[PDB]
Amino acid sequence: FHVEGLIAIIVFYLLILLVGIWAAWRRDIGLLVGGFTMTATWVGGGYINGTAEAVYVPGYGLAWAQAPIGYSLSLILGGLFFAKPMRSKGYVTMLDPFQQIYGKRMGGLLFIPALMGEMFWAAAIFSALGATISVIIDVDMHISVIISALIATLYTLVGGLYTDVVQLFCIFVGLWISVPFALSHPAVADIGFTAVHAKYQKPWLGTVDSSEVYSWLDSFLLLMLGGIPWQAYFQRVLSSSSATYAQVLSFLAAFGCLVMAIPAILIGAIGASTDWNQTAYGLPDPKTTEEADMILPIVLQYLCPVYISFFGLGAVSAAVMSSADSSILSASSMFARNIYQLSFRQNASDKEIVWVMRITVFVFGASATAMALLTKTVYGLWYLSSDLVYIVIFPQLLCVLFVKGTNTYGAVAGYVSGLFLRITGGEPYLYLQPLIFYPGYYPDDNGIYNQKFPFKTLAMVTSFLTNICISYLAKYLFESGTLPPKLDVFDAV
Ligand SMILES: *[C@@H]1O[C@H](CO)[C@@H](O[C@@H]2O[C@H](CO)[C@@H](O[C@@H]3O[C@H](CO)[C@@H](O)[C@H](O)[C@@H]3O)[C@H](O)[C@H]2NC(C)=O)[C@H](O)[C@H]1NC(C)=O
Ligand SMILES: C[N+](C)(C)CCO
Repeated sequence: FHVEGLIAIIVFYLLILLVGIWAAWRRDIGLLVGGFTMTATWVGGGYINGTAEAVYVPGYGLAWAQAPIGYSLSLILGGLFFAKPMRSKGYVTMLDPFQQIYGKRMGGLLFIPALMGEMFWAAAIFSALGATISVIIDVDMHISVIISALIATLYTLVGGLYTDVVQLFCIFVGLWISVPFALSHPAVADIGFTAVHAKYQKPWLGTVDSSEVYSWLDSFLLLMLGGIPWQAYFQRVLSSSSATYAQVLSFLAAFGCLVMAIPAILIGAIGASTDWNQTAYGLPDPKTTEEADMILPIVLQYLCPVYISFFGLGAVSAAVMSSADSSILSASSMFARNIYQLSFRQNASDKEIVWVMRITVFVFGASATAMALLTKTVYGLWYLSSDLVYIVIFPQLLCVLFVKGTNTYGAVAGYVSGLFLRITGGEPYLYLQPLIFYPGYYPDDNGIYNQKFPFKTLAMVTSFLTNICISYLAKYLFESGTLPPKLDVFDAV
């Protein structure tokens, strides 16, 4: 087990690194490579393992696999709406507009939650990589994720002293070659039948009841409008040369990620349609055994022959471990540059960049490892990433950019209001019992209250209206008498 798995992973990762450095070593297609790399930024660890877990779990089903359909629509909306009002004014990055208007220091306050979201995303990628490595070499869960994160961070440290194209071909081959003949054991039932009638378990095409349609709408408008303000997307859009180039790139990336989500949904459907008693996985199912994150690696390993399995599985592991470096490097470099050019100053010649980036990558590897080492989900961390980005970035990025009005006062007021209406609202994925108990609450199996009434969307709306109202009242009273203009720290007058 151990030796063959290590051989496969080492061989395939060495090959992909050689191919990448060779392509870097030395027309009518240019958009397609850009589309592939931009959809390579989203895919990797997030979709495949995450959406496999979302489909497989009895209770979620496909109807609650909110992410893969959420983020393609996120790209479409972001391109079609924000692609135009991002060129004429002139924006180096998405961090620049916040520092341009809200004095400059408030950018760090606004990008501590985006940093937290990217921490969550890195934790999801690390958990996916740990799951795949643990399945392929059969050593353990907690050790595997720590080792994988250590390798990823060490590779980040010296990896800077085109790859993304080969990375997606690795995923596309690895999955689509392993499930034209995977649903062929005497165990796997008809993928069409277990969608609507339930052989081994409750149907993988999950059902949403009329009582909790509001939760669906909220948790789907969350993903749609929280996948847009991410740093990687706006870093790729602004470097695009032509105006319509950004729109075309976003549309092709959305189509690519929709096509890429197909091989992973069927994997979850197979996993939910098997008979985990005639295979080699023993009597317990991966549902009454908290290993629902490994559904995709388990179906790839056990429901495929020896030679077909490890090719695709090693390809998937290599692709996700490749994406880990991009995640960590962005999450460290953006923080270092923005906030240590924000706070006072630091000598950027030979000290600031080197040691602050080094300490940042070390601490972020440690934090992502600790964050993904305890939460036994791979979809939950990803969802919470998009969640917090939605709550406390999208309203302010929408009011600063789309039309007009946002002062600094409204920024802090909306920040406080949104954070309050969430942290008092309740986070079921973590062990955070709510404190307001919005009408329609139903207790969960664990013992953690979750709410049917929407409070993420309510938090977004409250933050936006708080920003607008506070800023316009500031424009009302910028004169004397009512709060004389002497008080001025961050100015709107
Ligand atoms: C998969 O599950 C099936 C049952 O759904 C298992 O098949 C049955 O397993 C039992 C226990 O090993 C075999 O012994 C039988 O036990 C009952 C208990 O009262 C006894 O009354 C019978 O006289 C018999 O001794 C049983 O023969 C077997 N049935 C068949 C048709 O093979 C099976 O072991 C599970 N695992 C697989 C298929 O890998
Ligand atoms: C929505 N995110 C950008 C956080 C991940 C896409 O997989």
